[PDB]
Amino acid sequence: SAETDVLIVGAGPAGAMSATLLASLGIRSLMINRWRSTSPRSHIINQRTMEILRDIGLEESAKSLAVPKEYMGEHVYATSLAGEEFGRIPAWASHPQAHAEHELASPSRYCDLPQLYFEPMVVSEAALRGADVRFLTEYLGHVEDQDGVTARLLDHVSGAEYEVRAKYIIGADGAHSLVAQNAGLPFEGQMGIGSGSINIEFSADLSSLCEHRKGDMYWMFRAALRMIRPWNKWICVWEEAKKIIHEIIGDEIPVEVGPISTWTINQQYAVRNTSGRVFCMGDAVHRHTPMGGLGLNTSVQDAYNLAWKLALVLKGQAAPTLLDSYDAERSPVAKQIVERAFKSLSTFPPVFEALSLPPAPTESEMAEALVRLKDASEEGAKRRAALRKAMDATIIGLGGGHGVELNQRYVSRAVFPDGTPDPGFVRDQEFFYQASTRPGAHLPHVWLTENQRRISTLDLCGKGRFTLLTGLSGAAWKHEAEQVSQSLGIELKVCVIGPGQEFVDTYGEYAKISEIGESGALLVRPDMFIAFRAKDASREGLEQLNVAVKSILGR
Amino acid sequence: SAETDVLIVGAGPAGAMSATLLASLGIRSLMINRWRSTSPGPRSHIINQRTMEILRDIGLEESAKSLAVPKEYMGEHVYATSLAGEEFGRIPAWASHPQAHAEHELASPSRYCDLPQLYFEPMVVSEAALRGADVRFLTEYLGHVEDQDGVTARLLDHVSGAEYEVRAKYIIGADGAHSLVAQNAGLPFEGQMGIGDGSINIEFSADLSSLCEHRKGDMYWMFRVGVAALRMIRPWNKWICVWEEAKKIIHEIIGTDEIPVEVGPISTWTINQQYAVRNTSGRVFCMGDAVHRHTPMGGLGLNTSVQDAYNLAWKLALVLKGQAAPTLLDSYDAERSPVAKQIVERAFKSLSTFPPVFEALSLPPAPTESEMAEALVRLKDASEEGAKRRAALRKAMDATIIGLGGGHGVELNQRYVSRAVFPDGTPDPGFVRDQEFFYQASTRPGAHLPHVWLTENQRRISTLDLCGKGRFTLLTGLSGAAWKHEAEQVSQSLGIELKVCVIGPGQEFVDTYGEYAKISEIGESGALLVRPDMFIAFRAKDASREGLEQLNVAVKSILGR
Amino acid sequence: VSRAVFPDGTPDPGFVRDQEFFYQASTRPGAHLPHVWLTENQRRISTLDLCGKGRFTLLTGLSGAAWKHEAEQVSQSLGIELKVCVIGPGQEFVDTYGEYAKISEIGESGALLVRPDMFIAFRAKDASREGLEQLNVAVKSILGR
Repeated sequence: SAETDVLIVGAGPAGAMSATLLASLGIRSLMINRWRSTSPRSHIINQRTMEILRDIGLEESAKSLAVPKEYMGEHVYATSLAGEEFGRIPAWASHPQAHAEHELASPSRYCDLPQLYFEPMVVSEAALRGADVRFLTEYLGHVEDQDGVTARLLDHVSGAEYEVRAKYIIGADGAHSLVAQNAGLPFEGQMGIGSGSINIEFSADLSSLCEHRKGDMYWMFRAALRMIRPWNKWICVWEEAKKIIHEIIGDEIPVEVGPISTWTINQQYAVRNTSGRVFCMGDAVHRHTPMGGLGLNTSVQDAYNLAWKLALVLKGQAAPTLLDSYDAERSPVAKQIVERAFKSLSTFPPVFEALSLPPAPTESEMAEALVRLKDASEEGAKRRAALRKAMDATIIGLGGGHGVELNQRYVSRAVFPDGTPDPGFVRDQEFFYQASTRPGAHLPHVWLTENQRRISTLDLCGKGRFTLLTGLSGAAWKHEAEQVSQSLGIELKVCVIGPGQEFVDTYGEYAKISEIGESGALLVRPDMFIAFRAKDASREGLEQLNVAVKSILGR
Repeated sequence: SAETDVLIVGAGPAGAMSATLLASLGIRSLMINRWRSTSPGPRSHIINQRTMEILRDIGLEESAKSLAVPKEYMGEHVYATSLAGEEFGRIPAWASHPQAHAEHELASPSRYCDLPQLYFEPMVVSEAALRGADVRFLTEYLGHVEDQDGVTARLLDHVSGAEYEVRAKYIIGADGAHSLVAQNAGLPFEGQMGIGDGSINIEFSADLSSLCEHRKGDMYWMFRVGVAALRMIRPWNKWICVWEEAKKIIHEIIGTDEIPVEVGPISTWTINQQYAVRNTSGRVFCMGDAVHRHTPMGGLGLNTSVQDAYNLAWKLALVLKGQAAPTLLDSYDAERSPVAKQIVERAFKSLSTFPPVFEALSLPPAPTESEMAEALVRLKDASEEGAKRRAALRKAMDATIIGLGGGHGVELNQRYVSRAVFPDGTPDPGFVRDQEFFYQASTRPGAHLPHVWLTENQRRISTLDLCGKGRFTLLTGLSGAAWKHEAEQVSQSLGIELKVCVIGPGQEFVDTYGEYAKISEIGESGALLVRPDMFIAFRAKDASREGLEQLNVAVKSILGR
Repeated sequence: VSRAVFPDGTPDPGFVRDQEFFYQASTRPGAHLPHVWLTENQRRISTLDLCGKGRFTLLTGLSGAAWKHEAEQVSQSLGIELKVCVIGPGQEFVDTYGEYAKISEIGESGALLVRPDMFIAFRAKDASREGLEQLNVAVKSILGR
């Protein structure tokens, strides 16, 4: 037997990130994993995940191993890699305007970094920061009571079974989570919808076909060809029958075949992610197709939302009520993600409609469509246009869904409403991010300066602590904040932004972006979400802070 | 209880590398470690070409390069009063001198780089597990017993609390400098562990780009203990000082209050010069710091530990698969124990290069702020006495370079002599130039395969890239096609893989520059048999039938059959 | 070899290695000034960067401060500009690597007179008065005066 604070079952990206964050806040975690190693899957890393690595100080590492945005831009649709292109779309915000909306949304950027490298990076940091990490250990089951939970583990090295006592359990096993099964969580959706896919990993120098048109992926109508390491290591998606490959490249280039695997099509999510003392996290509560990068990025953000709350509760600085906001804030996102990824598969058939093709067409029918495309008639013009309209529409699954990625709007006991009407979105909320400074939104990024050197507004804010932001007219918040930290037992950094100060807004972006006068203030959560906002530093505003905080923490 | 082929105790660079390589060759390893994680502490960071070659064989080179600081940022070693104070002078460290750099480029396709063991370790531990090794941290080796069929060790699990047994065919002791595995195996050591009356390592953080970016180096040494060092961990930003808020010893070393400083952990180093005279004791093989414990002068610790693992894995693999007799494992001691003694003696001897600096300034060791100040102004003196002092100091400073990148020979000039190299009946050449300072390429058996550039599809490839992959390789020119057939016969005959490359104009690999012709000391029809670990075990002048007959014998001999 | 180089009495060394394939730095008059790295403000500067600018330049170490005064006297005397660089630990221009010491075939107090076109016209072993007297002659001679 053994005792710890939190038991994390699973060391995929969500469990690992959970361990890292709990270790960074002084909480004892034991992380476990049935398998011998990290996953040998996902690869698009979006801005929200990069911001979190930036908060933890792992951003520079990930960028070192990741392929940059500049190499991810050209999505090509073709007959084969060596054959003729139907056309290209500007993927992963490579279009100048998409890129601008990208830059303004965050200090971080897209990059490609196979889960294969990501996982061990984070598992090793978690152990470095203080988490205990044991692989080849299988969760068999648990029982809860009023004071905590006891789980039974099976050790695949020693052979022994032993018990672990813990105050909480995080179910971060994968898409077949036994932890979710035992906690009794309800799911909606199915796990094999219809055709799945076959994933042939392989190696081959394709620089001559790719360096003049750099992209993350190359899709063929005849299946996908995705880059793992620039122009060199690859998967094909669809034993020496894997010269299906030669067909997809379109013999001349030598090829070593790696492992092959199978994917199914899923659309299932948990309606509720918590069940007294058990919290479930990543693929365990949202299982979906790969369309859009959303799986890994959502999983890490699940862990970022929960850690700080658990920490606070385990230290008596907050009431267990606070843990309910994990479900309120995070379950919607899971449903959203699952529905989005599936819906993104509908954007492909319309490509065949534009070529007048049935699905699974035959080499003849294809060949006809290709020459109709080259036709100098008005019928051929219509086709050309139809194909364009169709191809452009696929972009939602391929970098255009910026709104889905960033426009979280939490509503829970952990955000204190300011009395403002919910504004909607001016533009489409799946395609476009809308910065909001209203409570429940994520803190907008703008550039300030510290010592004439650019710093993001987000760099003022993480570090496992609440932060409160203001201008010079709002010095009063400094004193009001100290009083509240003293009164309730919690850290509360206060930044006064302006001309004299450490942080100044040399560009006026902070003034422009907040929807609020200089003397107003934003209370930012450890997870970077705004929990409270005041118009000004009036005494009515200043009295509210202390209440907002007691309320947020359940006290 | 549990069973596995090899039990590796320790997950420092040698144990981890061992696990990776054995997993890559299809061998079941369990690697264990007392601690909760990889080494956090300030330890090794200079990665030399031999270690980079090995990563290049394993395909981890591009990863390490991504996280490592390049050679170009490592060049300026400055000696000064303080970082903000006045420089006594600079030497061109880590082969930054144009000529040192040429000798570097020619010696290998790889390059120096700085990568804190802190990142190196987890890189390799995760690859080992990915390639098939079982890896368990928080597990302590308590002891073992051997017999005729293998070994049984007792382990203590610090998570579950349980003790259990592990049965294995062999054990690799890669715990550190206090190896309990070495103690139980009964290995003999020579040398001591605390030589005199050591060093304190203060980790800290602070943006020093204004003081360093115009003169990029790995280290900045201060004469002020007489001496203290300031080493870069992440370019201009994360640091250790070497020598609780008394750690503004630091402010003294930087020489200013103005730059804000966050203090990290502090630790202590001692001066060691101790190595094992013998690294093997029936069925137990000891590996890194466990058999060579020494000071940090020259980068040699980590690099030697990884190469210990590269020498052994393939041999263990062959033996465990019945392709080789247990005799082959004796060459680990023959080939590797000398290098341990060499490394330890070199690192310690590199500390003698410092006192002569004080002699050149007429200073006693541990001088006082006044005496120092006098020496500085004598140095600036427009007299002939002052000229002599200047020159003395130069002669002294230059001599320290052996510990700071000049020891290229120590790094690369291994010459194995063991049952695992088959002599060709060439006279031993010596070294034309100093064998500590200068690498000498040799193609004679027992030497490491030289690097030269060939082309595959008009693209440069190293001779070394034809050669690892856990297998023996045989190299030749077109006049030597006969070796192809002879090689097949021997692979069929004994049960082992044996790649053959015929280098030339028509072929896959060609030597577009003539470097292969120039470098081998051998005619086109001759051949080199290269080991998995990149060392030449056999060489033939030509492809005559007398030469061709020998191959089969050399191979049966090397493998003990 | 011409009236515009003042021989220092040193035998011509030859070339150790083939003179078509390999450069040999020399500091003997008639040769081109060798390059080595010095520092100005801890930033690398070439020895050649001390030296052009349409003017004669004279190079020395600290033990050679006497050349500063001697040089001024000669500029005043004949009507020409003559920069003087004293290379060393205190100064503008220091040889942080010791290359200057290593490369010149000359003690610290010695000096090299470099022509506008970067060729050495005069070299002195040291700053003795016999050496210092020569400068004025070397210069009159070089200019035909």
